[PDB]
Amino acid sequence: MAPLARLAANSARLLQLHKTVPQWHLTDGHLSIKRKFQFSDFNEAWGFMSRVALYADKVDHHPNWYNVYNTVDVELSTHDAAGLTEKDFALAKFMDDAAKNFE
Amino acid sequence: ARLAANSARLLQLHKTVPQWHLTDGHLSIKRKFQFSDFNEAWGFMSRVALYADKVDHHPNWYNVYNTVDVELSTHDAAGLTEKDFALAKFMDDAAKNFE
Amino acid sequence: ARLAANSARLLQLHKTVPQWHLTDGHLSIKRKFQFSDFNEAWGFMSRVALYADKVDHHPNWYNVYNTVDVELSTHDAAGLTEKDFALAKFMDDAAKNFE
Amino acid sequence: MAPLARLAANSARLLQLHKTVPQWHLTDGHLSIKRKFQFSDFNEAWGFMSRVALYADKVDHHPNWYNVYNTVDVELSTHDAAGLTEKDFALAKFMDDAAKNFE
Ligand code: NA
Ligand code: NA
Repeated sequence: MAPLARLAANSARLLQLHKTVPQWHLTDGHLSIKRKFQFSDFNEAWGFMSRVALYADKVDHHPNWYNVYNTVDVELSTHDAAGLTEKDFALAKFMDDAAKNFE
Repeated sequence: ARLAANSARLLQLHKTVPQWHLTDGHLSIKRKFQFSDFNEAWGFMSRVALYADKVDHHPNWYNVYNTVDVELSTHDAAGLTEKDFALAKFMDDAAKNFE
Repeated sequence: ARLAANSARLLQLHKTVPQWHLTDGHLSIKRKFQFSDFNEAWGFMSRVALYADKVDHHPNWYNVYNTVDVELSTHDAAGLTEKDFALAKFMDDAAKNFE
Repeated sequence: MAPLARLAANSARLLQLHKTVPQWHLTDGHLSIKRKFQFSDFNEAWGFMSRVALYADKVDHHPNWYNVYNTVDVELSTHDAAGLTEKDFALAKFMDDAAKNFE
């Protein structure tokens, strides 16, 4: 009984958004997106995470992320939709753009 | 040095961080921290990040909004060392500011 | 709206953040925060940074190791607004965790 | 009665170090170095500061820095030397490298 509508698996809109974040992987049923970010060291990873934290609390949409030294393993979904929404893709895009500074 | 499962030093160190739990084989210690919101959780993580890079010993941590699920072990030791317990203690002290 | 010097609303808001001082012309409010070390100071600043970008209202702050010298004013108002006092209050509450 | 030796003004070594951080300005008497960093917004500035904070506490050498939204105005010196030391230039270099990710 999720109160929000999720993007349907394979919907034209979901695919349109996924095109903007091509390094992310759609999970089974298209209920989330995943990306594992890799950096040189923790100092870089933390600089990346710090920007994402500011964005996440601004838009009130937070990553499920696992950091181990120089890697940040991320899964995004909207709990209140039981699946993906526009907000997940917007967060993924911000994260992609923040990570680009390190490549 | 790697701390052997149930070793005197391991058991002694564990008493200093009693809210942590030993995992199978005593290969790591775990604690899940809970805060009021992400803002608090991030303030906590920020202090830990500074400490971690200072001592060059890093947590395996999973953050979801107001929770931080932490597992500590020494990567090149294939188990626990003094550094894990020192990190746990710092984390405990950092979290106490939010109680 | 810009709060006029000595205005009823300004004086009322100032009572909520009594450790801050009004500057000349009541153009800004100031407080210098002191912590035990940089690690604490940074934990404090980190929470404030999240809040600042959330509400889109930012401190003028000077950090030297364990001290954070802060002046708040609303850049496009040429004086103080409600947002400055709201930011001051958040900062006060964040600092209290280190007392 | 500073317990540490400072780099003398115009010393060959001071100049050798300054060459590595050319966007920094030597102040009067060569007692400090200054640089004002500019970013697109606070989110970027914070990502920059976050990396520098980690470095600073690792080496126990901290910037005197003033942040206003997207700008970070920095002055570096070693109090215990009453002037510049190798540590100031090392910090400046780290900061330069962290800022380069945003240009
Ligand atoms: Na979520
Ligand atoms: Na200094």
